[PDB]
Amino acid sequence: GIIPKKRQELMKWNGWGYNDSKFFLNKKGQLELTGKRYPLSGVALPTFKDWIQNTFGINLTPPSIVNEDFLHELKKTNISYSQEADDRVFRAHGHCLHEIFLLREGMFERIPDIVLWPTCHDDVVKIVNLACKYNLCIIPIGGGTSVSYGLMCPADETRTIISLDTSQMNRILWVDENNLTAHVEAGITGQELERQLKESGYCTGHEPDSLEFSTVGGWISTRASGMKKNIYGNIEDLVVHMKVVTPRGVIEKSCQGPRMSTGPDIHHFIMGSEGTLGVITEATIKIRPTPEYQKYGSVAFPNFEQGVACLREIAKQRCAPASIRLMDNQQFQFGHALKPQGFDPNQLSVATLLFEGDREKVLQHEKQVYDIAAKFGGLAAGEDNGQRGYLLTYVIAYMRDLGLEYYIIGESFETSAPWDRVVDLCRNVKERIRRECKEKGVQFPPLSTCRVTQTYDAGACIFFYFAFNYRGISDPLAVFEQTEAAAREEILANGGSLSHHHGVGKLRKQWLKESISDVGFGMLKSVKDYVDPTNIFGNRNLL
Amino acid sequence: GIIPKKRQELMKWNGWGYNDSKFFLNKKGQLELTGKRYPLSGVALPTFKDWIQNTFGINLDHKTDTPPSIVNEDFLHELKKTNISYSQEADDRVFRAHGHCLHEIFLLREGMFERIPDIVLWPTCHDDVVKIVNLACKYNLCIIPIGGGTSVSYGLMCPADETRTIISLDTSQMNRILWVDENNLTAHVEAGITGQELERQLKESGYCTGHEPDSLEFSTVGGWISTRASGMKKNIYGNIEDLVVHMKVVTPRGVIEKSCQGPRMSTGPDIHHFIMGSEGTLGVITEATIKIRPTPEYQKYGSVAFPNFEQGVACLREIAKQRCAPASIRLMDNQQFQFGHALKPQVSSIFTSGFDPNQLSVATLLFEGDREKVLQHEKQVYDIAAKFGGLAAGEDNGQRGYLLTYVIAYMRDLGLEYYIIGESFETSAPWDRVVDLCRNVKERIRRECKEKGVQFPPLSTCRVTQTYDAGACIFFYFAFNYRGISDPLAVFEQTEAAAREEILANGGSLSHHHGVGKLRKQWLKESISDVGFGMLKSVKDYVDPTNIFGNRNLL
Ligand SMILES: Cc1cc2nc3c(=O)[nH]c(=O)nc-3n(C[C@H](O)[C@H](O)[C@H](O)COP(=O)(O)OP(=O)(O)OC[C@H]3O[C@@H](n4cnc5c(N)ncnc54)[C@H](O)[C@@H]3O)c2cc1C
Ligand SMILES: Cc1cc2nc3c(=O)[nH]c(=O)nc-3n(C[C@H](O)[C@H](O)[C@H](O)COP(=O)(O)OP(=O)(O)OC[C@H]3O[C@@H](n4cnc5c(N)ncnc54)[C@H](O)[C@@H]3O)c2cc1C
Ligand SMILES: [Cl-]
Ligand SMILES: [Cl-]
Repeated sequence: GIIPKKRQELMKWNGWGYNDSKFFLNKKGQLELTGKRYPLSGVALPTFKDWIQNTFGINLTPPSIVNEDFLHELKKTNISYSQEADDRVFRAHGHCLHEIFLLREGMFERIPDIVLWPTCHDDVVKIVNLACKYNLCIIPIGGGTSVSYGLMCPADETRTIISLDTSQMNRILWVDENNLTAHVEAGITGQELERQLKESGYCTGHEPDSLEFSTVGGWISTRASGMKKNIYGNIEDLVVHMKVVTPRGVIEKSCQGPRMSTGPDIHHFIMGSEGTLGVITEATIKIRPTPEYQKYGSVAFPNFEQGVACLREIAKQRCAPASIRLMDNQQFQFGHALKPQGFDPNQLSVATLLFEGDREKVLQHEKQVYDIAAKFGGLAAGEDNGQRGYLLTYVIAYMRDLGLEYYIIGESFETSAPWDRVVDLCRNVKERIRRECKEKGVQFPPLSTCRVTQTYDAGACIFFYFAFNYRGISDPLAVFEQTEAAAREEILANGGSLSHHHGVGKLRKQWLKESISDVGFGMLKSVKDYVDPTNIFGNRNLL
Repeated sequence: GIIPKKRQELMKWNGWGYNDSKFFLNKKGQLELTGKRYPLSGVALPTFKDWIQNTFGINLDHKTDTPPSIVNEDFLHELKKTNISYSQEADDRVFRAHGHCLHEIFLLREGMFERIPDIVLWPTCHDDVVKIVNLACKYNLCIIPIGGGTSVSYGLMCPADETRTIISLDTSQMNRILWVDENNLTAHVEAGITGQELERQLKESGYCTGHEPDSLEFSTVGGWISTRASGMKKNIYGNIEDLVVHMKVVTPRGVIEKSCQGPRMSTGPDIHHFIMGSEGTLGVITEATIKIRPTPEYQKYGSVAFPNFEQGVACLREIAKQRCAPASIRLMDNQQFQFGHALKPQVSSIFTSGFDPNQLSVATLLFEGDREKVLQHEKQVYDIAAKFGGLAAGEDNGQRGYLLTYVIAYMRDLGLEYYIIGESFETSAPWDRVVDLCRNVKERIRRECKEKGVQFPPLSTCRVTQTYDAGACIFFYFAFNYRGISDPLAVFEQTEAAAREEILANGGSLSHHHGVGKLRKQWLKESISDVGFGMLKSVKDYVDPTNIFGNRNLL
């Protein structure tokens, strides 16, 4: 649960997650996740092979450049550090498909020169002051799970780049049971956070799909969103307090009030700042008693549009359960192919549901939901089919490394949009992808899929998967990366946002000024130029 | 509900609200509000005089030019070409030279302002605002935007040593609903529309915002966004920062707006939060998209009495812990309970003055939404309450407390005719500090007054007015009879500063909703750290580099 210093002992240098977990074919020729870590671990998936085959038409380093008298002064603090190639390479990237290619195939252009491992707030203060004194460049890293190029080192950064690794700065500092808050160190992962809260009878309920590795500091930095936000809030509702070390000095409010009116909220200057302003070291987060009961469910709809209209109605009545998701037909069948052991089934769409709270309330709420669904032609599809798409939630990123071994490339991307744009966006965006792949010479129709993943009063988060069999293609990355950018253009033309939770990093920089206005961009820059005049925090995300 | 241009035709020039609405003594010597505007209007309040006498020690017998307009003639020339409506009349300028602080109100009654705006403009749309801002760059002018003029933090006071021509940029003619989107449940509005007129207009469509601050008859969308306003039913509808989905802001550097109308994004720090709470320092909010909701099918009032205030707080804490706070829940201390009881129709005899009626606190409750849910919910709340000693005090006591809300501000003016000065002030605090903060702040107040030579013990009262997961908003009221005190405004001002210091030392914030204005400037840096303060200043220096927006709030 604590990320160890040498990450490659536990985690894959060249892909997602733990060394001991990959898809392989078992002794019966069926796909299976190796290892003992998950629910799905060791569970044969008899129809997954057949699904992959039908869907995709397949069968089956630079030296360290670091100052000698900086290094000297660092030796004084006994802060742990490393200049080893694997250590720097492990931290030179996140989890974009571009990045995960290179790794396996070539080498990166720039990697950190030196990794540092602070264990507390004061360590981070010292590091930041050394960086000021000796003109060095810092890139913070927590889980390393960025999907937005947020950790890529600018290839023209000629300063020494410090990788400031927050993974040893990872304690629950205090739990305040009267105020239901917990003060934690920013390097704690979501797993280690919940596991510890759970022993006192509390949780945070913040469940991004990367919680095994993503950290509190990361969440704040990227404006992270979790599967159960309908109950617990997204990151900007969970955080009541934070402490940030910048070159200019330390940021922190003096009181733990729940809500204030003392000028523009400075917390909001830091959430989303994507590593560009300083290091978030500590944060206070709301907690909640561990829910009494959990119930899964699912609903089948005659088509995707009926499903969307139902999710709209559920949001309009303000009775979304802990989680509700609507998959289109493709993503359904994906799902249904992964089972252990009326309607037209080619347009048929499926919502999955998660209820949690008092057992009394769950089954009451559940009934209100299926009654609403029934007005749209919804029909209960059973708890097991619901319980699946959610026990399957944390495997999906192991699947990418399995596609790559068979010449399949895919990646996800997401947006949020007002309710009245959701249907046209899904359609036009899934169709632009298909159009671009054919025009770029992809030989097989891509996987082009969407789901509705979060509901809000004023609209929805939409999630896309895109993948294709690249064989016979000259330059597969370029095609892919051109098709993704075209999908983004389709997204923005259909009134969707630049991003709902992934952030901007360096992947989506080119669209920011248009998204937030020129003066908006100027405002961000003006904070940057004040907090960090000498651009110590030089990952160049956002701006 | 639209503010017409010459406000003093309708509103008091020297205090709260409407001309037609003030307290007076009726033909049988009972206090009574004039006019026909409120539910209490024209209703004799037979025990209100007694309560005032018991509480303040007065009889209720003993009662109690402008700077020239300096404006560049060329500016004026270009201003006429735009056909934007304007005034240099002294009463338009003085009306817009203040908000509703005691201190301001007092000068109004007793003297003249040091500095008042030099010209009042009334833009009717966004492009008018762009024009004005451009004219202020060109002619080196200062702009102070005003909506309702209901600020209570000095937010509208013109700094005395501002030497540039000051435009009072009044937004009240900028008041249309531009579209109501029933698909997305949003409404796009001009920022000068009042709470009253917004809700009246949405209601005709079957919708509401449910944003209900006590100043809603006058306060504006732009105002709310500027001050980070909180309304009475936030538990259901959210505070301003939850309600606003979109905004357009004209600043000297250009116009801020996002390019989409999505519910939630991750595109860097959220610039909407750079403008929320900006108190007129950065530019003009011209238009906003706000969430709306179907008009609630059903409302119910209720009330609960508790053995004491502590028990009341523990119950609110539990209700918040179970996440079942209704539309509105407010807990009043014994003094406020007694106050409310004195606002009732039965006429007492002049020869008369298991719960103790002098420690007992009362929670007022509002539930709204679907009949079925309301009712279920109401049960759940009383079931909880009953474990803290709570007894139902009846639907009429709840209804009264909430009907009373919009008249309390007319009592301040009544107080002032009889030598009583009073002012409210608020904070937010974690749960575990609430009971102590209330006990200590009230006791600081009573000690400062006595030390300052106040004769009769002051009214010092609180209520817990909002619940959150992490804490509560606490609202205080403070008043005393100043009669026979030398410099009464000084004694008052210093006692309020002392109370603020007690608040901060008991783990409370600088403000929950009133904001910082010019009144709390000295505490801000400590509140947000120096670097925090520094970031604010850098956005100010970038968006308004010549300080056109010169009201000098916050920084
Ligand atoms: C398989 C997978 C599933 C995912 N699921 C979700 C999801 O459900 N919801 C969601 O929101 N995201 C999701 N993400 C994206 C990602 O996990 C989040 O953006 C997460 O917040 C990043 O946290 P991290 O600790 O891994 O940060 P990192 O990847 O280490 O860094 C993220 C950015 O923040 C900066 N940073 C990191 N720590 C600090 C610090 N303490 N101080 C200052 N800056 C810092 C870095 O410089 C970088 O720019 C997913 C990603 C993957 C690969
Ligand atoms: C009796 C009474 C009850 C109150 N109750 C509450 C309450 O329940 N909740 C609460 O939060 N507040 C309350 N207040 C405080 C006040 O009404 C709120 O702060 C409200 O938001 C102010 O709105 P307004 O339109 O009157 O703004 P104004 O007083 O006109 O201006 C407020 C500030 O915003 C700036 N400003 C105004 N319009 C714009 C604009 N369009 N663009 C940029 N800047 C602008 C002004 O320069 C000023 O600094 C109350 C006040 C009184 C007197
Ligand atoms: Cl994700
Ligand atoms: Cl108020």
